Amino acid sequence: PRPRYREERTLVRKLLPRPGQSKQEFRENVKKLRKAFLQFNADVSGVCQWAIQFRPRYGKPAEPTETFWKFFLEPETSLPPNDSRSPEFRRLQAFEAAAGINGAAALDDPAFTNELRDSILAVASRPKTKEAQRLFSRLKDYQPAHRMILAKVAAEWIESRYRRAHQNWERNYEEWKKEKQEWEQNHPELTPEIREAFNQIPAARLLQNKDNCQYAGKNKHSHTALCKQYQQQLSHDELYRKWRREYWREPRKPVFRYPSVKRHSIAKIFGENYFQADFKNSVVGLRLDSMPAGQYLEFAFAPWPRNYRPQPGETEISSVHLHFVGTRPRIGFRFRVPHKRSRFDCTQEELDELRSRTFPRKAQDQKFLEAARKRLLETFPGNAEQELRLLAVDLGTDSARAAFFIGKTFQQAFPLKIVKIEKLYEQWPNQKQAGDRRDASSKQPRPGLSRDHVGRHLQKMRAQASEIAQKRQELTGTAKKATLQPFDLRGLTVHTARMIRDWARLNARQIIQLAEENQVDLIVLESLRGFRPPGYENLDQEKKRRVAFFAHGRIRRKVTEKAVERGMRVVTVPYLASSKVCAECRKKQKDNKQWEKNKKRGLFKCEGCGSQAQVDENAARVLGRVFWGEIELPTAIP
RNA sequence: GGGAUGCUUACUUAGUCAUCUGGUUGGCAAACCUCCGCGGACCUUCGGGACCAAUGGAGAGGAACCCAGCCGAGAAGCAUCGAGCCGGUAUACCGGCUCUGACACCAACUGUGAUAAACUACCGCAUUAA
RNA sequence: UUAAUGCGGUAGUUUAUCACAGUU
Ligand SMILES: [Zn+2]
Repeated sequence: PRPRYREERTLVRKLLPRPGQSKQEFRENVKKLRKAFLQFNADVSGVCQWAIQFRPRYGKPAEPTETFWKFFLEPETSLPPNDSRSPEFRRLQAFEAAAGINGAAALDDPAFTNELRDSILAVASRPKTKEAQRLFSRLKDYQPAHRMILAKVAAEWIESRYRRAHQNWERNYEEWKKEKQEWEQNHPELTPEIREAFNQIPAARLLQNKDNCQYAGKNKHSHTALCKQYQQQLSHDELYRKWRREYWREPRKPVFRYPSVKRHSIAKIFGENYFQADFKNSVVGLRLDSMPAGQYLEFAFAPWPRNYRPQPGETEISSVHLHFVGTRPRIGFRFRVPHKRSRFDCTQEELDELRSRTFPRKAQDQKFLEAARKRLLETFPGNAEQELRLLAVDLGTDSARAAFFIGKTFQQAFPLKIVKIEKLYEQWPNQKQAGDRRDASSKQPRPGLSRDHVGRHLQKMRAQASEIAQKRQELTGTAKKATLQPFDLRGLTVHTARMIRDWARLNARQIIQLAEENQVDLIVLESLRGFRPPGYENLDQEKKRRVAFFAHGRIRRKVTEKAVERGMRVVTVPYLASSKVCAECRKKQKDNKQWEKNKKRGLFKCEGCGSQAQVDENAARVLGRVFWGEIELPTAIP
């Protein structure tokens, strides 16, 4: 439903000092950005301080100021579709009129309804937070264009974080009310009122509570507070079994959070007449709001990528999205890009709705498959049973192949060059030996993005981070007051943070060109959690090193954006085995160990069918058959 | 890597990899930072939890942070020798072309809810000395 | 009660995990 699949794939680059301006004035120019950058973030933070009190109450009579909150956050549904200036323009005047920053008081607009006109007046007859009072006077010193940007981004901060969450909580609280009210009469066997008694007096807690204090030995040897409560309840497990599941706790009500430089400083939108771009000489016209006439300050940057698919000349920039990571002011060039039409009558958004709200629970996983499988069939122009080209991404460790399926027939499976060396290979050069459930040992740093290589940078930070933590406690710390701060190390972290993030891009890109020679209609994905990452085994007491994961969840979102761009379609199915299941037969191998030994070499052996293919072929051919009715989810969770 | 090499620098060395964020020295300016709060501000197990915050005050370490410097690395404005391709000239000369690793150049940022794992902090039990 | 640990629980500090939704 939402237009999530827009004209994105924005280009961003790092800010570079011009070779011939200065070495200190360049820092003075960044500090010129900094003094304003901190100001706007402080300005928007104070705006939402005075607006959060306009929220709906949901259990109290509707205040006359509630309907202004609805309009100011969601004007598009409350306004006629023929708005003259802008939907954000209407919220600006309403916000201005509600506050004291309206010098003309122009709330008498034809597009403003009666429910909105009186609400704005009722809002002004309320005291402010004494923080916006000095802010509102300060906001009067900006150009209306600045207040145009400032007000609209201030609302968007409140829109999704609070209002949608608060309204979702209303549905959640109604759902919890309906659940708890029915549960009072539907579970009267041992909890008509005793469920409240247990409240007066959590895997470990559940085991101890559902016991007669006999489990306290397990809690102590292998959580004794819950065992004592269970023992006191008897003076037991019969009532604890239902009291815990009652979900007596109040639903998490929306606690508003405020804009900050540390965690989320919004990319300031340098819209029309506020940005410039030059890539023949990579210098950007970065202008602050302080200049009234639009004095674009010239700062060098990294030129346009040579092998980036949409060239600079085919597209026009719309606004610079600049932020502040560390100290370097990175910018973002938002533009448009032409997508490609898909060979279906449906869209990915329809499939998203099915997984999100129609089939959210893990127990409702199988019903999703048949619902999703038949959803595509009528939308297929030709015959999906004979023409639906399919590749199944597996995302292996050393090798990865996508099985090519059209009409349930397997043609061939070929791998990707997803490994980082000075020259790209197909696998890491490891041929030492093979073993079993006896032992394992290997100590050699593979040069690239390997599991051993990513852990190498982690060890170096241990020397630095421990010294930082130790010395910080000596200069002023002189021991439970604090542990450490996020700013101790950023340089090596972002190098490693982008390192894995670029590794995901390597998988993201390689599959895209892998699926372009064959017009693959549908691609399926898995959902794996992980068992044990061997990267960290000795490091401890840090906040800078566990960024060397594989980012399985992020990879699904690169391909989602690229698929609609190239007219491709991707889908994610719940966690089946997909690796302990044979491609041909539905044997459901339960050894779980001899597969892993074969997985090291990239091949496998089947217990039931005897196929001697590769695991990549095995995983991909299964996932392809999961789309068909031949293979389904094991549904062996209970 | 397929050429090697040098001159020039308010350049980069904070896309990754290529044994590799190369190592190292200072910091007056300045930034960073540590304690604070004119104040709010949501929820609350009413104990507290989390965040914003003055065109705001300080103070300090150069452990970090950030500013700056040194060596080297790599990018280029240009130059030297050599080869490939090619023609006019004659068996040779002249001239142009590419001459320099791979990858990716952010679907990105962000919040909330869970999983296993990690140390700090504190308590207690089982096992070790008085 | 002082010293060498292990295992639980709790919070300080995480990260990814899975899921959803915004600026774009
Ligand atoms: Zn089988």
